[PDB]
Amino acid sequence: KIRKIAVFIEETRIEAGREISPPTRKAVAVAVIENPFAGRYVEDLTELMDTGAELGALLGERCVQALGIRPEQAESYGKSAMVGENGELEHAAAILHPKLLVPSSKKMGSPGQVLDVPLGHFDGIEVRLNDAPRANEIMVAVAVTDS
Repeated sequence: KIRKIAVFIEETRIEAGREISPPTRKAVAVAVIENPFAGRYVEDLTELMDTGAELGALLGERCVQALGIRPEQAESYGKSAMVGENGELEHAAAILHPKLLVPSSKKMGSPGQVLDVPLGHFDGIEVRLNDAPRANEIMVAVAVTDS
């Protein structure tokens, strides 16, 4: 149930007043999905763990494709999830449970709020989408840095 996928890349060529050559780069891939447990009180979150496994792989691959690198060339990784208002924080936990240690963060939010994705070699990258996550959604992110 993926409504939107978004990929953000950032290249830094000058930092602390110093020319960074080659530029250092960060990428983050984000998916907006329907939370099957929105509006509900459930204990068995298997369905979100299985969905998270596939998303991590999908978003991790989008990151490396965006940076045009092989996965072994990545310096840092991280992942986060923001649950919409009719979900629970445990839903974000579940979605982040499977392995892609890699830092992760979970938050509750609303459309347009910024999610900070940690980067463990914490540093980080901010992501947002103007219209996500809606109350019945989850916004999941995977980030990778290069160089």
